[PDB]
Amino acid sequence: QLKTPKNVILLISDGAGLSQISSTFYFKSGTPNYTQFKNIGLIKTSSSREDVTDSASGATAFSCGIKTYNAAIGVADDSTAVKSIVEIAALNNIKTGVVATSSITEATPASFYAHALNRGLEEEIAMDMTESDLDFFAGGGLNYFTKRKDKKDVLAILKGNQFTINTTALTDFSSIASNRKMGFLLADEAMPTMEKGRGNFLSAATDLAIQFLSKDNSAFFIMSEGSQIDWGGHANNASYLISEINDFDDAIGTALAFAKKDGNTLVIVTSDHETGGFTLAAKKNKREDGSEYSDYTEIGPTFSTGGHSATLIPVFAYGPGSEEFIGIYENNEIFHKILKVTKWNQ
Amino acid sequence: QLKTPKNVILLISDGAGLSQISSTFYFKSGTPNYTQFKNIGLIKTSSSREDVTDSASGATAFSCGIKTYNAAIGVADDSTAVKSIVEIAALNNIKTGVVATSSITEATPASFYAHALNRGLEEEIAMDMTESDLDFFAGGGLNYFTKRKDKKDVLAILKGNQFTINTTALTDFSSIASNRKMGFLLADEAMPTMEKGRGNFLSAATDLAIQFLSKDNSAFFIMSEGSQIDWGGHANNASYLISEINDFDDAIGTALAFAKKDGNTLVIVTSDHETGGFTLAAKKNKREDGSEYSDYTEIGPTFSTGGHSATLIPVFAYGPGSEEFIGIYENNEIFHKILKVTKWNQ
Ligand SMILES: [Mg+2]
Ligand SMILES: [Mg+2]
Ligand SMILES: [Mg+2]
Ligand SMILES: [Mg+2]
Ligand SMILES: [Zn+2]
Ligand SMILES: [Zn+2]
Ligand SMILES: [Zn+2]
Ligand SMILES: [Zn+2]
Repeated sequence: QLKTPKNVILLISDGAGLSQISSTFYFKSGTPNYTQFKNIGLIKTSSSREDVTDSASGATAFSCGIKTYNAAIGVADDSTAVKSIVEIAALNNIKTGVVATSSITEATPASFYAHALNRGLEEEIAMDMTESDLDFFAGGGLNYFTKRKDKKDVLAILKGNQFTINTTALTDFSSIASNRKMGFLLADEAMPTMEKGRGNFLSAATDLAIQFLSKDNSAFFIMSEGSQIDWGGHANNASYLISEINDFDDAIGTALAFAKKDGNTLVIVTSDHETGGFTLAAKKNKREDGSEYSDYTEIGPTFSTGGHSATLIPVFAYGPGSEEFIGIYENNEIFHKILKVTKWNQ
Repeated sequence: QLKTPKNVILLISDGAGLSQISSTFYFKSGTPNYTQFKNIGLIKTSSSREDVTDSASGATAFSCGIKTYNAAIGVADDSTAVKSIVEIAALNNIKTGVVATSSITEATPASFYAHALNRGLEEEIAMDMTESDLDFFAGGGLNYFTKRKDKKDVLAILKGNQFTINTTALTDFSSIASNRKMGFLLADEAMPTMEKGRGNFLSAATDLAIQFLSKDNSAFFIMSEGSQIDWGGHANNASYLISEINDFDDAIGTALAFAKKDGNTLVIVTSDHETGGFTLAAKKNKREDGSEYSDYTEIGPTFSTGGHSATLIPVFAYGPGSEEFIGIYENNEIFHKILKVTKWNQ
């Protein structure tokens, strides 16, 4: 008989397989926050139609608990809308928040608040934000609200729905405490990469979300995404991938610091799939003309594809109910397990 | 208390990272035996001197509980001999066995019965067999016992040590049940590959070991190795790798079927490290103009290196004490955790 968590924080590292996670044990200063986890599981990520998943179907597995087609956003294999964990949270009086380092309309965040036939429908997804039950969000994507092809002003619709919107910077908690709902759109498209000076946006915004959503003793659900780990993978760019996931691990530390002190919070860390076939290979040394040989003393990261892969993905869980997440299961069971441990009305 | 295993079976898949494990979920008929595990942990595999380990230091970490230099067999970083789990087991009146699909003198099994400064000293390692307390072994490597530089007949010496030796085939248990010690040397060098018709030697030999060592109600320790998964990795040969790890997963099923019925047996499955950067990438198609694009509906396994990599490696544990093996830790803690749960003393 497991404990029942009041709050849940789901952290998603997009495109991080176990090799990507492992990089933090060789390329980060200090010990990775990954090490705080005891309860570990594995998820199989295939979609309803494809052995190799995309971010949309992979994230909809988590948010809605079904296998669906690549590119689907909160819809079933037949394109019908399906009830999400955010919509369940709202109906159980749970405050909800979403954070990402991509545009907020990108596939991962979108899967938690919208329902669309295709991830490419980003202006539609932005409009869906206005009819969602989200109480908090932070990410990029200002363009999809204020520079649309349909020239509509969705910002104004957002505010007309009780959202306080900031497009300048993240503020402290006291700045927004009196607000009913809070949205941060801090970039036209994607937030800056770590290498271009994003700094600790992800941890800070996650921390902000926790404070805001736990106002007045309220239970909360947060999804925070380290979005750009995936983009380093596609680019086969090791320093990009590594800096992005180091930042993600920082965010884990933030969620865990709150959970350990709160004692009523379940923290789940996982990924939607792996990308690039990132590998912590031996550093390649030279010499005159044997030319190229392997030196096992050090690591020289390599890649084998420009796209995703179907490896199983690690799941990490800490807090009340975390035991439910061990063993091996389908990605969509994440949803059903969250629902199980929280005991929320379906 | 909960709980003390009487017996331990350690199954080592040489060179299998999570991606290699994952192939069993796409390329094997039926559900992988991997799915039987609930308790899962992760190990860091770096040696005492190298970020990227080899099979010798990697296995010595398991067998002797210390970090050591690449190529070391049952010796510490300063090259001094250290007590292995097989020796400790003997001291505690525990029967012992080693099974491998490579030569029985190869790095992995050797680290469990021999002590040598370098893994390449295989004729010395075969001779070390004569001074170990091993009760049972099965594998290849007949050459290292009978066609040696020193022209000695090591089988003669073993037979003096109460070994019965079979160089013809795996037999029924009734053929060996009255032997005091049993050794199978079923190939001159490595056992045949699955593709060349090795069949279920690995499962069969493990079953034989269990039945033989649990004679007279004795407790036992067994290490069985899926030795050739690694060679598949080095060769960047996908069918070779996958067929070898599917065989390994059959061995898992064999061990678990016994353990579940026995109720007093701890089964640990892990790997020494990953090799080849094996990746379950999307199938690559060619458009007669630009050629390469991805088809996410199917998998096309790819590789990115010819050597090992430093990814964290999954640990699976079932049975009494299995909870001790979760979380993230150094590879050499495998030794200490086994001792802790078995209460095998020094
Ligand atoms: Mg994403
Ligand atoms: Mg770079
Ligand atoms: Mg080996
Ligand atoms: Mg082949
Ligand atoms: Zn993704
Ligand atoms: Zn991607
Ligand atoms: Zn190895
Ligand atoms: Zn190797």
